[PDB]
Amino acid sequence: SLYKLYSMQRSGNSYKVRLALALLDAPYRAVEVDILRGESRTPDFLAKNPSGQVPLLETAPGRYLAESNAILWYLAVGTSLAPDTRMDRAEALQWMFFEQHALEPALEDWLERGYAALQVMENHLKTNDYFAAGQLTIADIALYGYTHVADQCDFDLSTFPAVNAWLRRVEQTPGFITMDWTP
Amino acid sequence: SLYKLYSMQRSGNSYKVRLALALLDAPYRAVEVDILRGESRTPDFLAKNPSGQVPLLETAPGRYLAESNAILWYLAVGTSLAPDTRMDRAEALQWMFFEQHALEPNIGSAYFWLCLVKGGRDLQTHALEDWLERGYAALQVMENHLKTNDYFAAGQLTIADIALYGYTHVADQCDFDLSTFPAVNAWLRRVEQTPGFITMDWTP
Repeated sequence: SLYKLYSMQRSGNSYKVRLALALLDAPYRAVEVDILRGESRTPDFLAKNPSGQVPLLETAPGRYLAESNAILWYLAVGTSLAPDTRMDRAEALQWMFFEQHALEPALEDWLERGYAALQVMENHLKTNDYFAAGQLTIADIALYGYTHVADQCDFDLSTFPAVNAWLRRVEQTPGFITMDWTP
Repeated sequence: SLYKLYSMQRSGNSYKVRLALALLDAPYRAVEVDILRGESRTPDFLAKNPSGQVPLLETAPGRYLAESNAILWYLAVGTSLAPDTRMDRAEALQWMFFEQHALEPNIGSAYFWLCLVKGGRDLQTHALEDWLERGYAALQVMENHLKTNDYFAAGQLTIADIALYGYTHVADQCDFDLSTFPAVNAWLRRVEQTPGFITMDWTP
């Protein structure tokens, strides 16, 4: 369309972006990138993103945006997934930055750190239905990405009922797609 | 004055926000919070941020914004540290999100443990060579970019530079050797020569 998204199916960060696109009903051309093989290591891919990371959003002819949270912000500007005021927007960024150091993956520290992140999320959701601005934003979608993978990959979340009720809210949003959905 | 910042003097995250406030010439009132003496974990503090996070920016009375990089964004909207186009703004955030998963966890932990926590090297001997390994891979992403760019986003000084500056500037003090990264080092000096620049030891 314009948007070409370089994406990997079973990647939390890539799913975030596909989920936002679906909730936005934004048309895009999708390009599957096989890491756990070689495809994000190639010179041609490194020509687009030096860090060799997926997802990657081609925003202009040969102009690319990396970092899923940044891509989410980009795609949400002026839409229903960005809140209205400067403070509410910052509040969404706050939870997105949190997700980026607290949930995004020395294996103990990450599992322990994620569990404590889960408690922080739980505590907030006790009194709030959504992470920021009292509505669904890109902050809920960012956080959904990996909390979902945990959910969908056997992790015991039974002690986090507020998180579980929030996950259901997201899934019940019109346009929601699961991580193994394809067009 | 306009804002209240809860800040730790020797914290790199806190210093990011102080640097932005100096560069913006923004009037504010500092409240010192010492992480190392458990001071963010008291009832009174947990009341404003339930996660013990410093820095914290009070906007409204009893409304606190956490996360140094979200604070930076908030302070910069409508300022010369914010770029113009939608794409340039998103690139600034791109680099700040990069700082969040690539610098903070490696160069920042290195800084915290090796420079800030008394006898902390011995506490983290297992973590070190990853911090180094992963921090150098980040500095390289930065070097490679700074080859054809003077600033991280939009061709100008933005909050992305300030965010990256926070830990980048203390790396050589914490077991990184920056001699192999001239573009990085030229960038640090460029940031330091911005009018209104303050160092991490400058007091409000």
